[PDB]
Amino acid sequence: TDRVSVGNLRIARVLYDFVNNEALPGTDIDPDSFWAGVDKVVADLTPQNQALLNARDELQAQIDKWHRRRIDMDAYRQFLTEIGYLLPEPDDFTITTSGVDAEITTTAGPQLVVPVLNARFALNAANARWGSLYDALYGTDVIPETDGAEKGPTYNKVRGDKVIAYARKFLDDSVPLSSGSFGDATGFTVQDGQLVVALPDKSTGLANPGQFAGYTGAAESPTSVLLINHGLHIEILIDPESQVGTTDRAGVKDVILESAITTIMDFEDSVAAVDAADKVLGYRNWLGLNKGDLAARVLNRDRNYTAPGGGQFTLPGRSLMFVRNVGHLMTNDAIVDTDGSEVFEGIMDALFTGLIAIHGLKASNGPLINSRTGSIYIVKPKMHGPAEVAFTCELFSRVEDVLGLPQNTMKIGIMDEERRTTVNLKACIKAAADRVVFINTAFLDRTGDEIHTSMEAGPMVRKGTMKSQPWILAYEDHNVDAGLAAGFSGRAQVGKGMWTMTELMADMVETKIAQPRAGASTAWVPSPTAATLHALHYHQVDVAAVQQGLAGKRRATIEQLLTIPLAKELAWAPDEIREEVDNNCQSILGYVVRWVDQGVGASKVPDIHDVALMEDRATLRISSQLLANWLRHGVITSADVRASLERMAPLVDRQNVAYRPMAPNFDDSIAFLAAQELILSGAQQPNGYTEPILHRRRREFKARAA
Ligand SMILES: [Mg+2]
Repeated sequence: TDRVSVGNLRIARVLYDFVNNEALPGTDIDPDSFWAGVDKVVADLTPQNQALLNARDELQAQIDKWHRRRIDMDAYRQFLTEIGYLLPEPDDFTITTSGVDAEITTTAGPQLVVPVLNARFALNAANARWGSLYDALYGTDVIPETDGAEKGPTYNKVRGDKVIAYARKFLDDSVPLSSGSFGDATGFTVQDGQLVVALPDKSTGLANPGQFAGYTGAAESPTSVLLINHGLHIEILIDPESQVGTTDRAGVKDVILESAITTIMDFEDSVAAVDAADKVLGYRNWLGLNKGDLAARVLNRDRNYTAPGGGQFTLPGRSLMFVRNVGHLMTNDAIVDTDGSEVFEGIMDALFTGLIAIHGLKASNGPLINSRTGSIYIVKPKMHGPAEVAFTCELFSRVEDVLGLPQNTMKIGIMDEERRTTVNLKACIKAAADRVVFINTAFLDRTGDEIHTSMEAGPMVRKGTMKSQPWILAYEDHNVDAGLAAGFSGRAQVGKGMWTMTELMADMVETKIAQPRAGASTAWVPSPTAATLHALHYHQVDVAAVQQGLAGKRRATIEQLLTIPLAKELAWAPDEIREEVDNNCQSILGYVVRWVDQGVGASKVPDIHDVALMEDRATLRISSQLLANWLRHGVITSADVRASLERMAPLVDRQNVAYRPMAPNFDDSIAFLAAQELILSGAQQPNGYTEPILHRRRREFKARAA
């Protein structure tokens, strides 16, 4: 086969050629020595990688036999202390993570997550640190299409004015005047290096004049006004010549907000990458972002302003980018050993995306720049416990050697999405104490893990109910305490999950405020538009101060984290039960087809209620596991799931385009088969992970196109 041989490794040609002719030029790193690091690191670190995975299965099997007899909560706690699932909590400590960008240490705002494989969205996500508030309010349902405000083909003046009014109220709410509002405003000036606003009768200044930050144009009549609030910036574009500002009282054309302050470029649950050719598309895009020459169009440059002091300064016009690698589980045949075994895709992701990130700290090569303090930011998903965190640090050290970068350059975003990590979260941070820039609650995976771990105990509650169970409410608060009790304020981000309802922007703006009220300096949005709307929340809420007043407090006991979410012993009705089955089969079929048939890892799949859900691979983990739990405890038969899948499939076909229908040949469509395997084999998948079945089935389709 077409694999370059280097030591004990057979490296697929497209990978070797890409690492050699694209990623290595500009790193000051010698090719034969790089590849030697790859061989050496893989040889030394593979065993421990393997041992950790075996360790998970040990615990998961021990926990199964326990639930097959034993309904106590204090012997269950003691039992997990025996098997080394629950480890002692260390003495309180402070993190020591140096060389971190201001976007992570102090600034608090929304955080975008994007499939790196999609060169188009990754482009937008990087340019989404700035976004029109007008566009955002106008397009979505934030301003109700209620009274002549309906979106049409031509511009709606009724809807446009309502948008303006809304932005007017936000300006009053964030950067208040000394007397009056921005609604009565008529013009802007910066006299004496101070912002003064014209009113119809008088002229007021800024009640808090420090919130004035700059401007562009003439000082006595600018082309723009720059404001700050809660770290985030605000731009009032002044142009009475544009078709908005002509009918506008102050000439305001638009309001621009600092939206996606950071973006996570994603190699894991939002992308489909099952072979060596796939990983290179991802790497080639990640490369583009780091040189700053990726195009479809280009990436944005810095934004120049004029200080109130008189000088001229600059602001980053791109979102500080993370990259998220895959977890420890999977292996990818982008590299095989001499015996043919697939090499761990985690280790490859650390090496390659690590290597590629070198361009991010430098201008030609490539013209544009990412980090300013010299840091690489890797999100690690799906870790189970302190030792799996330690291993990843050691890997970063080993990878750092190979690339010849100072130790602790590769910072680590820790993700709380596995039950064993949650209950040992202080230990985990401690293992990453010199690297960690990020913790985060990922309910979707966390719920996936929660179901599978206690799946021998009994029938589990519906997935709609899971978001308000005491384990998850504990979990959320528990995550913030540990980060804050570790010194996270002014040092690292404390973050929370993602808004999936991509078109319910009204609900989001109404609901998502709870997360920075819970003291989190970052929360996950699906779109550049959702980032802009979600910026509003950080202006309204002083997250720095919320963080402060939570300090020291212990809101979540270990008794409340092990509260398993069973149901109250046969308390449903056949109509409900089949509603849950049909609904879970809906979110599974809808997602798998795009994933298997087209290799798409994240898409708005209309649910059973026609609600556009931005579903990624984690949502597949909840639905499949839940159904598997209801299978295992006799809530439904195997014929139900089958009758349901057959029932829900042609409706999925009706929600979809060079597209390949599942119905009516359910046994000839690889998508359908993959679907019901995730359910029927679901209880047997490790920690409920969907990847194995998802990958073989995607490769078995690539292959079916000879
Ligand atoms: Mg997850």
